[PDB]
Amino acid sequence: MRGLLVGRMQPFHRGHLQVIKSILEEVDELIICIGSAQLSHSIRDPFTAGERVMMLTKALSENGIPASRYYIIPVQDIECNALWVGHIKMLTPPFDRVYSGNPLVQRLFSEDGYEVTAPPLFYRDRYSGTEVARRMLDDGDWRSLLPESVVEVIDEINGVERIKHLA
Amino acid sequence: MRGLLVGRMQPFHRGHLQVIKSILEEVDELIICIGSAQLSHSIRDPFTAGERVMMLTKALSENGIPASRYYIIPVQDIECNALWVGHIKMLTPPFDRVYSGNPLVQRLFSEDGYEVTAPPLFYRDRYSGTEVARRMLDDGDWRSLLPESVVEVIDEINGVERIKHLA
Amino acid sequence: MRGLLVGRMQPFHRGHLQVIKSILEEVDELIICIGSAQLSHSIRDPFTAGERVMMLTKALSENGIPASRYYIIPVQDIECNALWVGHIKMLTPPFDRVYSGNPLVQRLFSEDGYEVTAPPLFYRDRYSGTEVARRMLDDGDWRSLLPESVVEVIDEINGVERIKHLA
Amino acid sequence: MRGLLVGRMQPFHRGHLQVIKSILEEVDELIICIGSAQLSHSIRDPFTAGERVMMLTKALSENGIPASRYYIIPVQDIECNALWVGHIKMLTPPFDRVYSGNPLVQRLFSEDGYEVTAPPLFYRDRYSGTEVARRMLDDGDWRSLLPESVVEVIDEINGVERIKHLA
Amino acid sequence: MRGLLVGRMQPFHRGHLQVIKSILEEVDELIICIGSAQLSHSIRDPFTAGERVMMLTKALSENGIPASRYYIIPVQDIECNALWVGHIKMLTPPFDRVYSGNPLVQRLFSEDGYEVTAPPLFYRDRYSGTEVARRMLDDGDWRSLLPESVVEVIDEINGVERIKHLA
Amino acid sequence: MRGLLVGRMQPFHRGHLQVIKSILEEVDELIICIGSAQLSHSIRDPFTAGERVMMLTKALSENGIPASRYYIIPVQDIECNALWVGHIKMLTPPFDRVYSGNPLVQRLFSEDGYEVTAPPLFYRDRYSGTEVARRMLDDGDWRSLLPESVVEVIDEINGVERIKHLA
Ligand SMILES: NC(=O)c1ccc[n+]([C@@H]2O[C@H](COP(=O)([O-])OP(=O)(O)OC[C@H]3O[C@@H](n4cnc5c(N)ncnc54)[C@H](O)[C@@H]3O)[C@@H](O)[C@H]2O)c1
Ligand SMILES: NC(=O)c1ccc[n+]([C@@H]2O[C@H](COP(=O)([O-])OP(=O)(O)OC[C@H]3O[C@@H](n4cnc5c(N)ncnc54)[C@H](O)[C@@H]3O)[C@@H](O)[C@H]2O)c1
Ligand SMILES: NC(=O)c1ccc[n+]([C@@H]2O[C@H](COP(=O)([O-])OP(=O)(O)OC[C@H]3O[C@@H](n4cnc5c(N)ncnc54)[C@H](O)[C@@H]3O)[C@@H](O)[C@H]2O)c1
Ligand SMILES: NC(=O)c1ccc[n+]([C@@H]2O[C@H](COP(=O)([O-])OP(=O)(O)OC[C@H]3O[C@@H](n4cnc5c(N)ncnc54)[C@H](O)[C@@H]3O)[C@@H](O)[C@H]2O)c1
Ligand SMILES: NC(=O)c1ccc[n+]([C@@H]2O[C@H](COP(=O)([O-])OP(=O)(O)OC[C@H]3O[C@@H](n4cnc5c(N)ncnc54)[C@H](O)[C@@H]3O)[C@@H](O)[C@H]2O)c1
Ligand SMILES: NC(=O)c1ccc[n+]([C@@H]2O[C@H](COP(=O)([O-])OP(=O)(O)OC[C@H]3O[C@@H](n4cnc5c(N)ncnc54)[C@H](O)[C@@H]3O)[C@@H](O)[C@H]2O)c1
Repeated sequence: MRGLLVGRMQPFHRGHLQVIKSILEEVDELIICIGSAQLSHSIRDPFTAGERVMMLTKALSENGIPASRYYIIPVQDIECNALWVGHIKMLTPPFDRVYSGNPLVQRLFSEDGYEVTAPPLFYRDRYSGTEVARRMLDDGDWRSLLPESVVEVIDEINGVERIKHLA
Repeated sequence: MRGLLVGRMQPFHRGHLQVIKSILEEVDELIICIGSAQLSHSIRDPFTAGERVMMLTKALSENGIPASRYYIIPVQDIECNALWVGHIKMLTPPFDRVYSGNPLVQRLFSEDGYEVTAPPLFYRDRYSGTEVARRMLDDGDWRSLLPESVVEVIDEINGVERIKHLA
Repeated sequence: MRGLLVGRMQPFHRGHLQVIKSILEEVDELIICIGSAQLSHSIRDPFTAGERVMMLTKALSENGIPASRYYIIPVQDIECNALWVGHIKMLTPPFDRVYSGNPLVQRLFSEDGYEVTAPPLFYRDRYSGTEVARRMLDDGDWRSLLPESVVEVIDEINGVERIKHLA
Repeated sequence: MRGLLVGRMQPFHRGHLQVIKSILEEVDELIICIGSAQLSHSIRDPFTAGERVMMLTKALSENGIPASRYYIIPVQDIECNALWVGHIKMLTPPFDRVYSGNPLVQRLFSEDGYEVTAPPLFYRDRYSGTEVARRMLDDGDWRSLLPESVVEVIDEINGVERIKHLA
Repeated sequence: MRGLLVGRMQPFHRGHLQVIKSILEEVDELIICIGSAQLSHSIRDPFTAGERVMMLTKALSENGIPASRYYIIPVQDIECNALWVGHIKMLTPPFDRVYSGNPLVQRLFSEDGYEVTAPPLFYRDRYSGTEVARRMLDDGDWRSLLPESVVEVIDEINGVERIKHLA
Repeated sequence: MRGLLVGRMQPFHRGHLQVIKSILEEVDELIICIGSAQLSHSIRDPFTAGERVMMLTKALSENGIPASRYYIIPVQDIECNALWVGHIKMLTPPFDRVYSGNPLVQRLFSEDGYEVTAPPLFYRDRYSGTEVARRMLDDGDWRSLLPESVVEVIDEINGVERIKHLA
């Protein structure tokens, strides 16, 4: 039983982590697709795919989630929403369930015959990339919304410095 | 210490496996980039990125190589050889050494200031994608050139049937 | 005498139909280019090129307009407005007149030396893709703005279900 | 019952015509996809999609085949063979059977669950685009391999002049 | 000592000219990259790369700035901000300093290890492409914001006519 | 009177230089388009657009040809030969004559209504990119086929080292 989770992870936060945990309770393995892998250096998508790979790797690992239980696959976007599901399938291992709270993602996979599950929201109020960026720019408390290992990486790559320079 | 290996893995064979083993002897982790991830269904590149992801996953895992010691990242090709190194860097975690026997790959990374190591050849005669395909088409003994788990996947996806239909 | 009409047809409505009728009064044949053929599953452009092909086919046919009097050619968009006219010319048969109410379309074809005619508006108030979608989402009376055969197709492909899920 | 035929039609010849006729005997309508629509001005693919649209239109029409029995849809190629079937589906109306003598085309549609029929060859010896071009360049008798209306178009666009200048 | 200036030059105005002059005071040569070279016919980016090439050529030349002191290189945009610096480097001669008031441009080149200088603003209030277009559309006094030779070109290509038709 | 010359300049050799000289005898200015600007690091196209920009700049300049008499514009290739002429026009200043010995280039511009001149060959035997590369790889006398300033650049960028590593 292999599930699939698609997210930009800009950046990978506690919301993303709790849901990945819920999913690992009902699936043997989880394919984690880092979407919009070609985007970076924008307030909405500031980190590169590679940097996001490190964030998930350290977070999941520091959280005791075995490496053999997931796959981290960067996926660039394409112009045709109609071929997007096939695009994912071409780049990933087989999967039976799709987890997403994104309407377009859910609809596209539904039309394709896949069972789509919208995981429960875990403090959508504070645990959102929008909020994380919003706090970084306004000197708010962003570190609280992210796993410690994710904060460490953002520190090592000078994430905040980058984001502020862009705003 | 993190190294980087780039290969099409069409398909992942014993040659690829032994070298990955040699590299794991001098590096803590290895980033395995499945190149030409957008190519499939051709005699030269018959399997999709996703199918190749399964091949490496089962092989490495069946060979007792811990999941935490490597990253499997599919990478599509781009039109400019000049930006290809940056393209890899954007999609991967940081790395210190590059392993490749491909002249273009070696040169591009050299020009970029990376130390490039050309791993020793392990029976280049039989352990080559060219040979594997050559034997599949001519009913030769291809199973011997591939890890058992890789043969199993090729069986489950009907690889041989596909390749023959294409030739 | 062959004219050219360019439109997204998202979806094909009574406005599009009346104008196609006006044009067939002064031209032997009409080339109908379904623009933005690569877009789908968005509130602005919900249907695929193929689905739109069916809409026009059934509508025009049900309206007694002979098949030999028009060509339905899907056309994807390109990044350079400067080459867009050439892009259309490359994919279509020769034509003498261009019909459009779109400023960019008109200007581009003018600069290219083509006579451009802005057909008269037929109830632009209700006969607009914006309005059709607006009514589908708010349970309004959309069926009235579309040819019956177009409503039938939207029913057979579950258009409304899709659009609502996206909003 | 709607079938699908995919071909470059470089140019549309008697071979293509007879097979389209055979197919119309067992299907209500035929979707004719002009593949490699982005290619032109090469010995292998000398005519543009638009020019090929005219060739099929005049040929089929001059042969008494009603316009309502087919769709002519230009289709550009894409880099991923894995998404090519979806690419066609996105741009065309629904279809039940696929006709092709091309191994890749057949395999791709098979893997996708479509019944694929390889139509019988009608003088593959002389009725091939390779041969048509071969004769045009060497002043051979090419006109015999093509429908009269197709010869007329090639004359009106100066096809032979173009091809020779390229060789 | 070779510097690099990146700008859309939509259109090339007095602001762009004064800064190019300031830069020529501390650098032997200046590489002038006309960015977004693939964009044209939009209120934000109305002129083609070629038209912009003429604007800079006449302006700089009419201003007595020797041709041997600069390079005018059109540069199309790419989807990955992460490879954009490499993209510029691939298309230009070597350079030591980067001049820009654009946050993204500055940040990207900084991350890449280049010294970035934000030239002083010269009447940013009136000397902006936004303002030039704003005045052209509202019959304002745009000619005052542009070098005379630039006005002449805009006259010869019917710039104002184009822009108004688009708005 | 402005002419247009299109060439890959891989690398810029004495053949390219003499012809540029012949053209400057009958035209006020020459637009020199460095084609295939996206290609590099291949035996056929080893240098980047930027490196080629330096080659032409030093060569032309060292040959006393005033900078104001030419434009050096890098041009990436596109997939549709049908839009290629428009692609060039979009990126360059206006021009009246086209100079090329390339059949495709000549044909495309002819079809577009431009007068095309095939300049006389100047020792096509030795003055060809094929030959230059052929000699670099086989330790032949390549320096003789290139302007001195071009040899200097190839030395400063380690051209020979690169090419050999690729072969
Ligand atoms: N190229 C295409 O045509 C196409 C079509 C569809 C989608 N996409 C891609 O999909 C990606 C977008 O993913 P996204 O916007 O959903 O990313 P995201 O990171 O914002 O969301 C990822 C997942 O996290 C969940 N999540 C976030 N915060 C949560 C919280 N506090 N509690 C519980 N769950 C929470 C969301 O519900 C979602 O399932 C992009 O890369 C996009 O480009 C591409
Ligand atoms: N897009 C670009 O501009 C660009 C530029 C360069 C390279 N690339 C990509 O690089 C990839 C090509 O990789 P490749 O051709 O080397 O793949 P490959 O699978 O043939 O080789 C991968 C590695 O395996 C090693 N290897 C294979 N058999 C071996 C054996 N028996 N013993 C020891 N070592 C062995 C090779 O030396 C090499 O380092 C493609 O995806 C290509 O497109 C892309
Ligand atoms: N790729 C490029 O560079 C580029 C440049 C220009 C245009 N395009 C394409 O052009 C297409 C846009 O076409 P559009 O926005 O006009 O589509 P549309 O469907 O909104 O309009 C199509 C036509 O219908 C007419 N029309 C609509 N309702 C009418 C009514 N009630 N009465 C009378 N006439 C009515 C419009 O005036 C227009 O001529 C897109 O595919 C766009 O991407 C592409
Ligand atoms: N983009 C992608 O990934 C991808 C993948 C597969 C195919 N394609 C496209 O498919 C198209 C290729 O089609 P093709 O090469 O088959 O074109 P073609 O014109 O050579 O052949 C078209 C059809 O005509 C039939 N035919 C030709 N001569 C005949 C004769 N004398 N008697 C009977 N039948 C005859 C062939 O069997 C075939 O089914 C291209 O556009 C190609 O790019 C694209
Ligand atoms: N493709 C990518 O990923 C990517 C990433 C970054 C940037 N870009 C490109 O960079 C280009 C954008 O350049 P831009 O928006 O800065 O162009 P612009 O023409 O608006 O500005 C160019 C320069 O002029 C200066 N300037 C303008 N008016 C001035 C005045 N009155 N006084 C002093 N200085 C003045 C600006 O500070 C800037 O350095 C685009 O082509 C964009 O696409 C591309
Ligand atoms: N993207 C497209 O669709 C498309 C279509 C056509 C051409 N192109 C581009 O055109 C470029 C190809 O140019 P090319 O192959 O001619 O480059 P090239 O450098 O080989 O030749 C350039 C010019 O030099 C001349 N020349 C070379 N040696 C000479 C000598 N000894 N004496 C006299 N004249 C000599 C040739 O006749 C030619 O006019 C490429 O960038 C190609 O991609 C692109």
